Amino acid sequence: AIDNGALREEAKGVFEAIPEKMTAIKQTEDNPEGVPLTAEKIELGKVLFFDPRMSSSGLISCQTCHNVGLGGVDGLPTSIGHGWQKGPRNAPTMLNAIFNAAQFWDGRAADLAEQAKGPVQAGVEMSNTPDQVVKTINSMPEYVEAFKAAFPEEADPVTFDNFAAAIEQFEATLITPNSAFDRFLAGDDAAMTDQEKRGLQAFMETGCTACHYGVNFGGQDYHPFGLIAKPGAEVLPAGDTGRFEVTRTTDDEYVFRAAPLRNVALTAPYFHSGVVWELAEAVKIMSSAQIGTELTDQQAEDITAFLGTLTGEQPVIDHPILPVRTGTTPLPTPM
Amino acid sequence: AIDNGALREEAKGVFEAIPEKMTAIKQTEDNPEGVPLTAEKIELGKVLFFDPRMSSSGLISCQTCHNVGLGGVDGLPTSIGHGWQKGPRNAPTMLNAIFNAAQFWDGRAADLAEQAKGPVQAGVEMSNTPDQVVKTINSMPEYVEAFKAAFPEEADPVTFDNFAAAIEQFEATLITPNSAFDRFLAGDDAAMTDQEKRGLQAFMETGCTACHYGVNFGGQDYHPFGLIAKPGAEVLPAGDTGRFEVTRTTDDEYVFRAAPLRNVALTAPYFHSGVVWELAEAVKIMSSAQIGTELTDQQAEDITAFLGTLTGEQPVIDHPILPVRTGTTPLPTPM
Ligand code: HEC
Ligand code: HEC
Ligand code: HEC
Ligand code: HEC
Ligand SMILES: [Ca+2]
Ligand SMILES: [Ca+2]
Repeated sequence: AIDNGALREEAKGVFEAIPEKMTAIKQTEDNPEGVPLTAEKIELGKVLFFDPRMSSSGLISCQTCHNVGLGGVDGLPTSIGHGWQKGPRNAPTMLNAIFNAAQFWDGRAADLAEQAKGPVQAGVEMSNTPDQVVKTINSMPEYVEAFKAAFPEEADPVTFDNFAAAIEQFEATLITPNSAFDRFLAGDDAAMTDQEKRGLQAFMETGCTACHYGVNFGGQDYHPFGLIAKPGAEVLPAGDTGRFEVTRTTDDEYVFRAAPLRNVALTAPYFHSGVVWELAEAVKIMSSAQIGTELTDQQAEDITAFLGTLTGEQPVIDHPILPVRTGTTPLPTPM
Repeated sequence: AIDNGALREEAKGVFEAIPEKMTAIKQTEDNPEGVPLTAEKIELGKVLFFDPRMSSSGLISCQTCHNVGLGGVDGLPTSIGHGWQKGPRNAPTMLNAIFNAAQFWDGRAADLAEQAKGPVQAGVEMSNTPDQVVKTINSMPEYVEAFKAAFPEEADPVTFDNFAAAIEQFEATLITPNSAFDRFLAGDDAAMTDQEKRGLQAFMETGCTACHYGVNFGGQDYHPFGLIAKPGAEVLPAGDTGRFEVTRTTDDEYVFRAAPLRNVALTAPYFHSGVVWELAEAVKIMSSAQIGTELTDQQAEDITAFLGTLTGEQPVIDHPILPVRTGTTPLPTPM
C-alpha cells in the first residue's frame, strides 16, 4: 500500500531538507550574499548563550530554558525563570529557528538578533538590563578582547546590539540536518518505516501542509488556533490572544504562528500552552480544530510516527569555558 | 631569593601533581586496585549529571549548580535550588573532588557516590526522591539500555545506588592536570613567574601546608575555622557549626574540612559562607584566623598569584543528548 516514488514526489513539492551547514544569513534579492557568519561571532555567541552571568541572578542562561540536550527546550509546560517566576508560554526550540519567518509564538520579533533582546530584559526570564549586560562583559578582559576582534571596525564594539548579533550568529549554526525524512526525501526508501510513510501520506492528504510546509514544517505564517473548531480552555487559555497582542486587529484573536514541527518528538509538551504531553493527542487536536476531521487512532499514531522522522542530528556542543569574573564584575542578585 | 631546585624539592615533599588520566578509583591500603572506571559508566554518569529531569521540577541538574564552564560551581554566595530556595552553603567544585578524603564542607559523605544522593533528595536542591529517579529512568528505554550494559552483572541494574555510582565514575574523570604549578613541579623552571614562586615559598613558610597539602592542596582532614583567632560573624555564621552537625562531638564546633585549593581562582566567592569575593582577602583571613600572622599586602598578593597556578586544564565536555521522555515518565512538578 506504499508507493515510495509517489510519496517522495508529493513531498518534494511542499517540503525541503535542512541544509548541511550555514555560511550566511539574511540573503535577499536586494542583498544576495547576505550577512556572513564568522567563526569569531559564532564562538562569541556560544559563550554568551551559556553564560548565566548574563542574567541578573547569575544563574540563568539561554541554555537553562533552551537545553541543547533536550531538543533546545526546557520540557516544562511554561518556562520558569528569575525568582522561580512562571511564564505564560511554552519555550520553543532554538534549533532551526533561523529558518522561521518571525520569532516567538506571535511573531513579534523579526529575527534572532531582535529576539535575543527579549529574554535578557524580561522579569520572568533573565530579569536584566542592556547596560548591566554591557558592564558585565566589559569587566572581563577575555570577553572585551573577543568583542573587539569580532566587531573590528567599531569604536564601541561591546554593545547590546552586538551581544544580540553574536547570539544570532551562533544560533544560525544550530540546525539539524539528516533526519530520516530528509534522508528519505534525498532517495533512501529504507530511511523510513512503512508506518512512518503511512503517516507522511496522511499528513499530506489530511491538509496539515496548508500550515506546516517548507524547510521547517511550519514557522512561516499565522493562523487561528481553532480555524474550524475551538480547542479546550486549557489548550487555548482565554487570556492569551496571540497575534492580537501584536497587531490589535480584530481578525487576529487566538491567531498564532504555525509551529515549525522539526524535532517535535523531542519538545513535549505541546502548543503554546504546554498542557498536552502526548504528541498523538496534539495531532488529534490539530485535525479536529484546524481541519474539522476526526482522525482514526491509526491515522493519529501513523502521523505521530511520521513526526518522529523530523528529528535531525542534534548539535554536539562542547560547553564553553567562561571568562573568570573580576573585582568589579556586578555581583549576582538572585534575591 | 628564588632557588628553583630547593623550591621544587620543598614542594615535592608536601604536594603532588594531578594525574593525567584516571582509570580506577577508591584505591586504598585495604584495596589497592580499587574499582575500575568503565567507558559505559562514565558516559551514563555524564548523561545523568546534565539531566534536569533527575530533579522533581524538571529544571535543575547537577550542572545547574556545578557549571562546567565556571570551574564546576555556580559562582553564587550560596546555591539557589528548587523553588528558588536559597541554601546555607557555597557550592564547592566537583573538579578533582575524587581526590578528597570526604565530601561536603563538613565531610559528611565518604565518597562521590554517597554524596550524589544528597542533592537529589534535598528540599533546597533537587527536591526529589530515590523512587522517582528510578521510575523516571525506567520510563526511558535508552536509559534502561545504558544501565543494563553499564551494570551487566546485575538483575536489577537500574537502582538509585547505581545512579550514584555512574555519576561518581563520570566525576572521577573531571580532573584538571597540567596547571602551572604542576608543570613547575615536573621540572619546567619557567612555568611559574617570580611572584608565583614567592607565593609558593610564602605558602609553605607561613604555615598553610599544615592544612593544605597533597595533590589537592586541602580536602584531606578537618580544622577549626578560627584555630588562633575568630573570623567575623559574616564569614563564620554562628548557626553553621560545621562538623559538629555530623559527629555531635563538641571538639568539632566550627570545624570544617580544609578546602582543597585546586582551581580556587575560578570559584569565588570563598569559604562555606560565600561572602568573601576577593581571593587575596580570603588569604589574609586565613593567615589571621588559622596562623595568627598578619600578611602584608604584598605577601597576600604573592600568595594569591601562586594560587592562580593551581588552575588546571578545564574539562572540555560535549553536552549530552538526553533520552526522550515517554508517556509514563513522571511529569515535572516545579510548582
Ligand atoms: C526561560 C526562563 C527562558 C530563557 C532564560 C530564555 N528563553 Fe528563549 N524563550 C522562552 C520562552 C517561554 C519563549 C516563547 C515566548 C513567546 O512569547 O513566544 C522563548 C522564545 C525564544 C525564541 C523563539 C523561537 C521560536 O519562537 O520558535 C528564541 C530564538 C529564543 N527564545 C532564544 C533565547 C535566547 C538566545 C536566550 C538567552 C539570551 C533565551 N531564549 C533565554 C524561554 C526562555
Ligand atoms: C493552519 C490552519 C493549520 C493546520 C491546517 C494545521 N496546523 Fe498544526 N499548528 C498550527 C498552529 C497555528 C500551531 C500553533 C498553535 C498553538 O498556539 O500552539 C500548530 C501547532 C501544531 C503542533 C504543536 C507543535 C508544538 O511545537 O507545540 C502540532 C503537533 C501540529 N500543529 C500538527 C498538525 C497536524 C498533524 C496537522 C494536520 C492534521 C495540523 N497541525 C494542521 C496551524 C495549523
Ligand atoms: C544547587 C541547588 C545544587 C545542586 C542542584 C547540586 N549541588 Fe552539589 N553541592 C551544592 C552545595 C551547596 C554543596 C555544598 C553543601 C555542603 O553541605 O557542603 C554541594 C556539594 C557537592 C559536592 C561536594 C564537593 C566538595 O565538598 O568538595 C559534590 C561532589 C557535588 N555537590 C556534586 C553534585 C552532584 C553530582 C549533583 C547532581 C546529582 C549536585 N551536586 C547537585 C549545590 C548543588
Ligand atoms: C588549618 C588550621 C588551616 C590552615 C593553617 C590554613 N587553612 Fe586555609 N582553610 C582551612 C579550612 C578548614 C578552610 C575551609 C574554611 C571554611 O569553613 O570555609 C580553608 C579554606 C581556605 C580558603 C578558601 C577556599 C575556598 O574554596 O573557599 C583559602 C583561599 C585558604 N584556605 C587559604 C589558606 C592560606 C593562604 C593559608 C596560609 C596563610 C591557609 N589557608 C591556612 C584550614 C586551614
Ligand atoms: Ca513544546
Ligand atoms: Ca567558592
